[PDB]
Amino acid sequence: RVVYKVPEEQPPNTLIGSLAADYGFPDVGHLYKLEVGAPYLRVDGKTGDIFTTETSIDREGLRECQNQLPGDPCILEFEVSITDLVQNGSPRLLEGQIEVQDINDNTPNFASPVITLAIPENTNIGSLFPIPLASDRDAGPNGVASYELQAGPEAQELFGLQVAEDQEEKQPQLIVMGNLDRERWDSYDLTIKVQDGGSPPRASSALLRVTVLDTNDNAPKFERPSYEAELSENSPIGHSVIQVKANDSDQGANAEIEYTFHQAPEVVRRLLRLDRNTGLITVQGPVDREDLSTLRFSVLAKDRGTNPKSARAQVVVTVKDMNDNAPTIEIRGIGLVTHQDGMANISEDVAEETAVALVQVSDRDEGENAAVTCVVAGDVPFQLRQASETGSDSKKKYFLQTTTPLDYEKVKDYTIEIVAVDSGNPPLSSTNSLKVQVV
Amino acid sequence: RVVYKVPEEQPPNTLIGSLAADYGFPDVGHLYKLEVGAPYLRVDGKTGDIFTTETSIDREGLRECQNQLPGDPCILEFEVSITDLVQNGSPRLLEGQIEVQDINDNTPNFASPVITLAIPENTNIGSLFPIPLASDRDAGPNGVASYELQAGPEAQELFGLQVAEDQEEKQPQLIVMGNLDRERWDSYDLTIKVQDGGSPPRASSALLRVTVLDTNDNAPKFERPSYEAELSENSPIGHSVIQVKANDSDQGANAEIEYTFHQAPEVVRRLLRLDRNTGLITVQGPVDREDLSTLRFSVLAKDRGTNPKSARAQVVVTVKDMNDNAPTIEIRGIGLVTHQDGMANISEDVAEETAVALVQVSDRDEGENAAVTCVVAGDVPFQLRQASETGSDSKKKYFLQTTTPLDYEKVKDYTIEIVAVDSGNPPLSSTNSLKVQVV
Ligand SMILES: *[C@@H]1O[C@H](CO)[C@@H](O[C@@H]2O[C@H](CO)[C@@H](O[C@@H]3O[C@H](CO)[C@@H](O)[C@H](O)[C@@H]3O)[C@H](O)[C@H]2NC(C)=O)[C@H](O)[C@H]1NC(C)=O
Ligand SMILES: *[C@@H]1O[C@H](CO)[C@@H](O[C@@H]2O[C@H](CO)[C@@H](O[C@@H]3O[C@H](CO)[C@@H](O)[C@H](O)[C@@H]3O)[C@H](O)[C@H]2NC(C)=O)[C@H](O)[C@H]1NC(C)=O
Ligand SMILES: *[C@@H]1O[C@H](CO)[C@@H](O)[C@H](O)[C@H]1NC(C)=O
Ligand SMILES: *[C@@H]1O[C@H](CO)[C@@H](O)[C@H](O)[C@H]1NC(C)=O
Ligand SMILES: [Ca+2]
Ligand SMILES: [Ca+2]
Ligand SMILES: [Ca+2]
Ligand SMILES: [Ca+2]
Ligand SMILES: [Ca+2]
Ligand SMILES: [Ca+2]
Ligand SMILES: [Ca+2]
Ligand SMILES: [Ca+2]
Ligand SMILES: [Ca+2]
Ligand SMILES: [Ca+2]
Ligand SMILES: [Ca+2]
Ligand SMILES: [Ca+2]
Ligand SMILES: [Ca+2]
Ligand SMILES: [Ca+2]
Ligand SMILES: [Ca+2]
Ligand SMILES: [Ca+2]
Ligand SMILES: [Ca+2]
Ligand SMILES: [Ca+2]
Ligand SMILES: [Ca+2]
Ligand SMILES: [Ca+2]
Repeated sequence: RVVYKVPEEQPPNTLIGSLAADYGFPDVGHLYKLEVGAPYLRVDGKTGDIFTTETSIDREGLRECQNQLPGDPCILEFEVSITDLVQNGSPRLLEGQIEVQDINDNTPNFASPVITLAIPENTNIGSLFPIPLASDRDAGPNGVASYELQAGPEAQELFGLQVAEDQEEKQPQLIVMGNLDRERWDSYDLTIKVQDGGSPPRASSALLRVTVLDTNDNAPKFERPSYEAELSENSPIGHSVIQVKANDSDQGANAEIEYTFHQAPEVVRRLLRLDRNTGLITVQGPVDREDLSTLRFSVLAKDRGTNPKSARAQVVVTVKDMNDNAPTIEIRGIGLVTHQDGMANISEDVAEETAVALVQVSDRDEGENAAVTCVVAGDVPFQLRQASETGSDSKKKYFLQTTTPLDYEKVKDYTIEIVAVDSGNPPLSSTNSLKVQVV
Repeated sequence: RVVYKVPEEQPPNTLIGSLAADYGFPDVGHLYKLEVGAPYLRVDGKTGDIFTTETSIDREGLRECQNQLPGDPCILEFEVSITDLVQNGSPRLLEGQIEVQDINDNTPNFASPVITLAIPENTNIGSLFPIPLASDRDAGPNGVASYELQAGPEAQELFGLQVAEDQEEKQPQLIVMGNLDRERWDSYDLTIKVQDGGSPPRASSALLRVTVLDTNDNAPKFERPSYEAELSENSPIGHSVIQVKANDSDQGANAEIEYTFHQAPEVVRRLLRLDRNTGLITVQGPVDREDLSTLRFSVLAKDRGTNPKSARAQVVVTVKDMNDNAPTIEIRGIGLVTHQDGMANISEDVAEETAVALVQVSDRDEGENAAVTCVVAGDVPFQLRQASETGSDSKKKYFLQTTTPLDYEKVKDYTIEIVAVDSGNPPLSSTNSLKVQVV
C-alpha cells in the first residue's frame, strides 16, 4: 500500500525494499507470495524483502509508461499476498507500487546525421531559421539540455545559435548575422552539437549544411556595350548578320536570357530577325542600300526571372553597296530651248558650240558603282561638253552642244542616242534618245 | 559604148563627158535625147555633152551597187538616142556606162559607242581577245585603215593592240600583256580609235571597257585559326555553343562558304550540330562531362566553286561541370574481415580502434561538386577514422573502427548506415548500410 522509488536498469537481485515497514513481522509464520509484476520483481518468501531480477526494469522501454507526459512518473504496480502459516485460511492482499527513477542511459541525437537548411541569399540580418530538434528518450535533467554551433572562421560572424526557451521543448534556431551572396559562396559547413543535462553528460553531433538559394539580384550584361557589323546589299535570306550575347551571374531561370528587339523601327524589323534564344541576328528581307544606307537599333536581353531584369545594347549595321542600279540619263531644255516628249526645234543659224539640250546622268549606287561615263552614239554632229562643276561627284551633267554648221536643206532631222555606263563589275548601261528637229 | 569615170556627190550640172569623142559631130542636125538613167544624168540635146543634176549620184546609197564585192566598181548605165534632124527616120542608139569613183564621204564607226570585253583574271600573257570591228560605207583607201588603243597609265603595260591583217578585213585584237587580278582591279577604261585611209582622214572613238571575271583563286580563311569555348554540362537543346566564321576574297559562288564537320568523332557529332550556312555550332544532345570532359574537333569551310578550295580550323570546347551525380559509398572487407551481402562476423574480444570494414566514398563531379563529407548515422559505437592519404583528393576512404568494448550478451547485432554528401548547390547525398553481426 506504500510506494517504493527505485532506479531503473539496476543489477539483478538488488534489494528494493522490505515490507518490515509494513504490518507483517520478519519470517513469522507468513508466506509472502508474489502475484503481480512477475517478470521484473522477486520476493524472498520468508521475509518481506523485495528484489529485482535479471529482466532489468527499463523506464524507457516498458509498456506501463510509453505514452506519458513529462510530469508523470513511470509506475508499475504489484500484488504481494501473505498467508498465515498457522492454517488460518484468510490471505491478506498487499497492493504495492514502484516509481521508476530515471537515469541517463540514452543519448540525444538527430533524426539525420546531416541537416540541410535553405536560406535565400539576401535575407536580412536577424532572420531566424529552425533546426530539427534532437530527441532524448530520457526525462528531466537527463534529457536535452543545450545545443551548440561549431563553425569555421568564415561561417562564424555569419550564423549564430539562438534558442527559443519555450517550456514545450528546446527550440534551436539559426540566426543570420551577415549578408549572404550566392554569387560569392553557395555552401557552408556548420556543425551542431547537442547535450543532455545529467552528469556525466551525453552528446551528439550532426553536420548542418547551409546552402543559399538564388535571387534575381543580378541583371544581364552584354559582352560589349555596342555592336558593329557590315552586311552586303541584297544578301540571301538566312545570311548571318551578327550574334549578340549577354550573360548573367545568377543561376537557373534568373540567368536564362532571351533577346528581343527594343525600339527597332518597322523598317528594320521587316529586314532582320533576332533568334530570341541564340541571340543570332540574321536577314529576312531585301537589304537595299539605296533605301537605307545603315540600320541602327537596340537589342534587349531579359532574364527569365519572375521580376525580370533588363539590359540594352546599341547595334549599327552598315550596308555595303552593290551595283544593283543602272545609270539614269535625263534630258531637259537649257535656257530658251523648249523640250517636249523628247523633241527640239532649232534653226540652222546658231551652229557652233551651241547648247541644244542639257543632260544630267546619275547612278544611285556608291563609288565605282556610280562612277558614270557618258558618250554620244553613232556619227552625229553633237559633242558632250562639261556642263558645270560638282567636284568629283558621282552625278554629272553635260552641255549637248553642236560641233558642225547646220543647214535646213541637207540635214533635216536627227535622232541622238546618249549612252551611259558605270565602272561596276558587272557594269550597267543605260541609253536615252533625243530627236532634235530643225526648222 | 564607152565608159566615163566620174566622182560621186558632184555638184549639179557638172560636165561628165562629151560624145564628141564618139562618132557624132557638134550640134550638126542631130537631136541627143536621153532615155535611161533619167534621175541622175542630163544631156545638152544640141551637143553631145553629158551633165549631172541636183539628184546627186551617190555610190554608197544607190541601188545599182548595194550588194557588191570590194573589187567590183559601181556602174550605172544609160542610153542616149540620137536622131538625124534631116528627117532620115532611123535613130541611132548609143549605149553608155558610168563608173562611179568613190570619195571619202563616210565616217568609220562602231556598232556601239561603248564596248565591253570580259577577260578571266588570270589569263596568260599573250592571250588575244577580238574587238568589234568598225565599218566604213566607203571602199578602197577611203575605208577602214588603222585602229589605235588609247589607254591610261595603269592600263598601259597591261593591254596592247595587235591587228590580224587578213585580206578579208582588218581584225583588231586586244593582247594581254600583264597579269590581271580581280581582287586588285575589276574594271579598266580603254579607248579605241579607228581611222580611214583617205586624206583628209575620218575617225571615230569608242570606249572599250575591260571587266575581269572571277576565278576561284583564293581559298577561304577563318577569322582566327583556332576556337575555344566553354559549355555547361546538360545544356538545353538548341543552346548556342560557338560560331565559326571564315571569309573568301573571291566573288559570287567562289566566296559562298559552307561549314561541315571535318574529322569529328561520332561522339561529338551526336552532341553538336553545325549549321552549314551560318556556321553556328549548337547543342543537339546530352552534354555529360563525366562521359567527356572536353570535346575537340576540326571544322571545314568550303567555298562553292566548281573546284572548291578548303580551309580547316581546330576547335576545343571544355565542358563545365554540374552536380548531376551523387556520392557513392562502397563498403568492403579490410584484412581478415570477410564481407558478404553487407554482413560481418566479429567477436566481442578485439574492441577498441579495431577496423571492421573499409569504406571508400567517391563523387564523379569536379571540385566542390565532388567535395564529399561522410558520417555515421544514429547512436552506434563505430567511428570513421582517416583511412589513408590521397592528398586533397575528391575521393576519400575511412577505417570503420570500433569505439567501445563490445560483449556478445548485451549487444547482439547492428545496422550501421553511413551517410555522404557533396558540397554542391543543390547538394546530393547517398547512404549505404552494413549489418555487423557479432558472434
Ligand atoms: C560574361 O562575359 C564577360 C565578358 O566576356 C566575362 O568576363 C570575362 O571573362 C574572361 C574569362 O575569364 C576574362 O578573361 C580574362 O582576361 C584577363 C586579361 O584581360 C586574364 O588575365 C585572365 O586570365 C582571363 O583570361 C575577361 O577578362 C573577362 N572580362 C571582363 C570585362 O570581365 C564574364 O566572366 C562572363 N560571365 C560569366 C559568369 O562567366
Ligand atoms: C576576313 O576577315 C578578316 C579578319 O577579320 C578581315 O581582316 C580584318 O579586317 C578588319 C577590317 O578592316 C581590319 O581592321 C583593321 O584593324 C587595323 C588595326 O589592326 C586598323 O588600323 C584598321 O583601320 C582596320 O580597322 C583587320 O585588321 C583585318 N585583320 C586581318 C588579320 O587582316 C578581312 O578583311 C575579311 N575579308 C574581307 C574580304 O573583308
Ligand atoms: C516644234 O514645233 C512643232 C510645230 O507646232 C510643235 O508641234 C512641237 O511641239 C515643237 N516642239 C518643240 C520641242 O518646240
Ligand atoms: C557469418 O557466419 C554465417 C554462419 O554460417 C554465414 O552464413 C555468413 O555468411 C557469415 N558472414 C560473414 C560476413 O562472414
Ligand atoms: Ca533504461
Ligand atoms: Ca539523455
Ligand atoms: Ca533513462
Ligand atoms: Ca547575390
Ligand atoms: Ca543571385
Ligand atoms: Ca538575373
Ligand atoms: Ca538596292
Ligand atoms: Ca546598290
Ligand atoms: Ca550603278
Ligand atoms: Ca542654206
Ligand atoms: Ca556618197
Ligand atoms: Ca571612210
Ligand atoms: Ca564614199
Ligand atoms: Ca585574283
Ligand atoms: Ca578570284
Ligand atoms: Ca574561293
Ligand atoms: Ca553528367
Ligand atoms: Ca557533373
Ligand atoms: Ca556530386
Ligand atoms: Ca561477457
